[PDB]
Amino acid sequence: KDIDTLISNNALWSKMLVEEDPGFFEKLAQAQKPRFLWIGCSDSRVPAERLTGLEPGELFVHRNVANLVIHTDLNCLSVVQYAVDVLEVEHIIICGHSGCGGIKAAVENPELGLINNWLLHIRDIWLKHSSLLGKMPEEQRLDALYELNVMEQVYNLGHSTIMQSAWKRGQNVTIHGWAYSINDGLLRDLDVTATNRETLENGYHKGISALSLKYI
Amino acid sequence: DIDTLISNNALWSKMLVEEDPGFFEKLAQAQKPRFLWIGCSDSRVPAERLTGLEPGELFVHRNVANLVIHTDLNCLSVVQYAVDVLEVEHIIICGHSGCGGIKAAVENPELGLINNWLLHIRDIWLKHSSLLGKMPEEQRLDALYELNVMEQVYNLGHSTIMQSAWKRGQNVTIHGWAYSINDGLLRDLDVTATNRETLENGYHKGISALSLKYI
Amino acid sequence: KDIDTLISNNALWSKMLVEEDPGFFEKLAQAQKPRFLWIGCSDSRVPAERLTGLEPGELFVHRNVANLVIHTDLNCLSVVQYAVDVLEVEHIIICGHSGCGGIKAAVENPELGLINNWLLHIRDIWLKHSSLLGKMPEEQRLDALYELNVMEQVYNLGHSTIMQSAWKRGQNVTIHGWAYSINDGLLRDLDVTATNRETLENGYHKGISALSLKYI
Amino acid sequence: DIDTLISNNALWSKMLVEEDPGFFEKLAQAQKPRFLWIGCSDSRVPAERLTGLEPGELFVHRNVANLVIHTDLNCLSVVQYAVDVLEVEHIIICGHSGCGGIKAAVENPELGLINNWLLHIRDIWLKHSSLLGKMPEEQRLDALYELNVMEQVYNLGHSTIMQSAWKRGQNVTIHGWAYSINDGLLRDLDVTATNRETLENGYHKGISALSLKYI
Ligand SMILES: [Zn+2]
Ligand SMILES: [Zn+2]
Ligand SMILES: [Zn+2]
Ligand SMILES: [Zn+2]
Repeated sequence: KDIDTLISNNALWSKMLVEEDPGFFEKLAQAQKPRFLWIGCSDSRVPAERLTGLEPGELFVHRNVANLVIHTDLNCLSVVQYAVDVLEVEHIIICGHSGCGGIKAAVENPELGLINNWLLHIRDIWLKHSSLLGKMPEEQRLDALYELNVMEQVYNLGHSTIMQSAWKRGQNVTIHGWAYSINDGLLRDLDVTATNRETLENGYHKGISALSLKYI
Repeated sequence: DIDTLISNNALWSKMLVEEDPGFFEKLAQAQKPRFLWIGCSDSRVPAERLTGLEPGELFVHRNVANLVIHTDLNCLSVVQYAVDVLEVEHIIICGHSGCGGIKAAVENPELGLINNWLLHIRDIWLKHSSLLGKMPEEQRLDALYELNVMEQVYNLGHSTIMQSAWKRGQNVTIHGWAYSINDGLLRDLDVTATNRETLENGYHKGISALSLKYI
Repeated sequence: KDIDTLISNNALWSKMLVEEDPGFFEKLAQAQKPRFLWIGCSDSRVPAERLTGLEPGELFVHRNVANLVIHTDLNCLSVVQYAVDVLEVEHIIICGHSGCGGIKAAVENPELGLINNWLLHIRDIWLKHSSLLGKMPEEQRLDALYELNVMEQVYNLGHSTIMQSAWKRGQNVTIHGWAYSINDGLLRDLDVTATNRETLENGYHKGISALSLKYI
Repeated sequence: DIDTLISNNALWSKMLVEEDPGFFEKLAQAQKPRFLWIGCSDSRVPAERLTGLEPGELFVHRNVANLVIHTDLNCLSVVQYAVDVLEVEHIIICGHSGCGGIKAAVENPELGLINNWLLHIRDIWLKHSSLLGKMPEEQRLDALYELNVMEQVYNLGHSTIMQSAWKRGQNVTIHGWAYSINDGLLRDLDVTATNRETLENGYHKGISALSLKYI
């Protein structure tokens, strides 16, 4: 597949869409603001729209390597603040996936260059959960790590000034930590769902405990 | 609601597992993406539907108004991994009409934290003030989102990642595309670059072509 | 000079200070919050305390390569937000200096590595003022660039959400753009001094015009 | 006021120009710094007075609570320029008692933007919760600022810049120091590292020594 094919594919896709339903492009402008923010991995193994059946227009999306919410990453924080304060999304979903190159590189630590600094935030998670990871078979640790990573990023998201303020003011925002295996594309709820500070803390410990009981 | 998403996913997964189990086997079999797509978080039309590309062919970054800020380590980490590790052959920066970030940069409401990110668009707006003044006021927001794409391509080409890749003769082409939400038709802004010569010549070619389109 | 000498110097400096004036360390804790934020270069050719005669405790300091205030640099923005909203500094001084390695590297563009990305923000200034720079002798351009850089960083600082909010709420905060030549250590006011949005804009154009008239 | 600073500077400059004009000539003559100092924006005692180092010997970075965040490109750019370009021989991370950033991380007032930066200290606080629980509550803030320094040294050693410099055999020593504002005496936290072995062994040595000091 070359660039000339993409431009041609696009021309055909739009022409077939305009002739069958000319209203499709009209409606989208009229369609309400997105209700969901999706924070996922740049790998985008299965697009969020196909995973969830959500329409374009219902989702606002951020993608970065290994779907991180770093405390001081102004790129992700700016997407989150615009989504929560301006679009007033009702749900934020952080979704991780199995076979993630970023997760694998964080553990294997090849000398990849610049990206290694970003991946040190995953190495932090690997260290935080070293006791839990040591209780389970070595061949399961990478799978547990991508799920632990999601739960930690939800925990970071909930602790951000954006979410603390939104929740303290009683805004309706639910944050979710989901994951899927590439072997089935089935979304699994990691049970860290939070609607306020209480459910953020309770949900975080509930999700870690459930993962611990699943692998040990 | 959230139960509907889980319901849609369950039925979608079971349907694919039953009709073509090889689909997920083919997914598990690693075939590196050849394209990096840098687009807007608005994601008005997903990149896969716009281009007809299969998900395994794309590596994606999305941020507000599809910026490539010189010092944004989130985007730079995606670009460095894509170029040096995945060895993508193409990087496409795609902008779109009716972008909330572009509109907020011009209108300047007091939105909060996001206003700092949007000051990088205000920088571009000031840069092209003379060009924008030569066209009707009602056309300026449309010109601005296209000018924004071209400036982000220019930043991408100037990054250490792209300068190093081109100096070592790696095959990487960077593109600046845009689409109107009125038709979803991709338009090449003609800033396409494969090296330092085409980066500079392409940038001025794209600005001149936009100027001739609107003036 | 080795590390063992620094530890020994420190032991002697403190002992001579404690025996002569034991109250020195007591007073500092009691001393009021700093009234000034100094944003300067990591080169720190002449320390801010010696340049201004300010005491330790009167200054809150940030230093980075070429004294930048990037719109999206959360390190500098976090220092500024804490200084303005928490310490309630009355003055913010951005100070540049001649013979700055970062400024020179931005123009000469050696392949230095990671730092080149940070320096592209200086290359942006060089491009913005290309017409002005082209009107003056080539040997003067690097000197004009470090002063233009200061004025642009003041302009960025004033446009940040932190300063816009502080000023809109009537908080007393003055921002200054200063520079000194290493040949005399004399602070020069670049005349971009701003106490509100009006003086930010008027001051910026006043400083650029004055620099233009100085070099052309 | 501001006029006093300009007045102090004028008299200081004229005084040096008259008494020793060679001072500024020696300043203009480039002699690269051998030390990078990463300290807190509080700058309670300037690094030059604490150590007796001359300004030309130091390259300085200051941020709230002297952090080395894995993905902070401001600090990473200072470190990369210092290590690869200036080829500093020593990097000193210095923390201090009574740090406003450390106190705010624990007390968690709703300060605004800065709270996000401080979550990196809250990460460290949680990491050492068991150790902190073994000492009196009134000692915990003092232990925390020292633990913070050691963790930032650990981050610095793990950065691509330091891993690359040590792998190529460059002579760079990283230090974790702290001083109490009660005496200004520099204390070596004993996490000193020159390579990957001493980084790991030094980190555990420093934590164990702090544990034995407070428990
Ligand atoms: Zn991934
Ligand atoms: Zn957009
Ligand atoms: Zn400098
Ligand atoms: Zn401090």
